[PDB]
Formats: sequence, structure tokens, C-alpha cells
Amino acid sequence: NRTLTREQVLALAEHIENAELNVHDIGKVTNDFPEMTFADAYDVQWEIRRRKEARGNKIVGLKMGLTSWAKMAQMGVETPIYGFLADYFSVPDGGVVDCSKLIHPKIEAEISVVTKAPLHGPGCHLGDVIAAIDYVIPTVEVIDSRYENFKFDPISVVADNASSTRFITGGRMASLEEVDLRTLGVVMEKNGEVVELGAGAAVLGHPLSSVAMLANLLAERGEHIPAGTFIMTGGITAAVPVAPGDNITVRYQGLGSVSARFI
Ligand SMILES: [Cl-]
Ligand SMILES: [Cl-]
Ligand SMILES: [Mg+2]
Repeated sequence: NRTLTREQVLALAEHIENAELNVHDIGKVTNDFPEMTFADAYDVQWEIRRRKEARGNKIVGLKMGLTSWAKMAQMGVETPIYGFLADYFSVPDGGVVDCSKLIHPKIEAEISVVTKAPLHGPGCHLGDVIAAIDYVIPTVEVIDSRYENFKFDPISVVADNASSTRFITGGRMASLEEVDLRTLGVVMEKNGEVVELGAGAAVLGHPLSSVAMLANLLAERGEHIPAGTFIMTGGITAAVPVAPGDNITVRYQGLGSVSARFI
């Protein structure tokens, strides 16, 4: 189920990460390696993780992509995808994002959770996740595909760490008792303009299910979700471009707001 040699994985991971580190967009790697499988792409992504860990970055969480059934079908995929978060991805609520360090960033409103118990697959589901949640926390992701290409290419995107680049936690944390995630309304404003609306159920029908899918995806590689893991469950709103000078504020129903300033 793999077509990349070890040397190719290592080279691809270096190439792709270099696009992020040097803020330089590249051609999607599936154009040069069309035989690349998702397993290949995850091999590349996890090698990027190791590259970051090797230079001392902490891996501080995981994020989900393609958490819309409709988008999955249109991307021809059967499950979401995931990526990892590095420490330097983190932006404090109200904080600054330096667009000169990014290629073509977009933001999306999400709900993250931190688990208090381990989750594993296969066959993990909502019941398991619900019992394992410590708290939830409003989070806006800044995603930035390192590819110059227009059309989404899920295998390339996976290899590019699911386009992860920054995340902004904010608003108020709550326990699952205090929030109904399916009906959790989200309003994204950019420069004062309401640009996107969404409700938590836009993530699979239930945002917490994304965490179960994450556990099941991880199980395929003999991995699981340790207790204490921070997971961004997926895009509640469509992704919205941001540019220097933009200020954004995402309002979470009953959970305050997340904001960020782009320069
Ligand atoms: Cl090794
Ligand atoms: Cl930054
Ligand atoms: Mg995201």
C-alpha cells in the first residue's frame, strides 16, 4: 500500500516542510509522485513531524481535515484526514499572525477538545469520545497549503500536514455538560464583516465524532489518542482568506470569542 521508497519519503518530507519554513509554495507532490498512496502521504507527514521534533519543536496537538461528508465525497475520500500541530503554530487569543511567514493563509472556526482519557480504534465512536473529553475550547485554525495548485488534492494535502500552520485558541473553555456541540453556533467576522456562519454539527454531524475518526485513523498506523491530547475537530465554517491588516473575530455561542490580528 506504499509506493514511496524510504529515501523518497525523507526527501519529500524535507521538500514539503521546506516550503513551509521558507514560505515558498511548491507543486503538489502527487504530480511528481502520482502513485503516492495515503499511507505514503502519512509517512511523509509523520516524517515532517519527526523533522520538527528533531529540531526541538513540541508536538502539541492534532487537527482534522475533510470533516464534511459532502466534501469527503467530492474529494473522493471515505474518511477525514488529520495532521499535527507544532508548538510554534500556537497563537494566543487576540494575538498577532505575521502573514509574511505564511503563503496564502485562510482561517476556519473550530471547536477543539482536550481529552482526559485515552481513545483508540478501530471502532471508536462518539460514546467513547464523550466519556474522554476534559473540556472544549474555541479555536480558529489558520491553514496554509504549501502547494501552488488550485484544486484540493487530499493525498498531497496529507503529506503537507493537512495544511496546518497556526491555531488560535480563545473564548471560554467549557465541559461537555455546559455545551451542546451540535447546535453550537459560530459567527466569523473579518474586519467587522460577518463572513461565515456555522454550527458544530457541520463537523460530521457531531464534532466529537471527528475525534473518534481520528482514533480510528490513528489505529490504522498502530497509534492512538493518549489522554491529555489537544484535537482541533474540524471546520465549522468554510475557510476564509486573510491578509495583512485583517482583524478577525469569531463568536462562539455561549463561549465568548476568538480573535486575531493579521499583519
Ligand atoms: Cl528511526
Ligand atoms: Cl506568525
Ligand atoms: Mg482545521
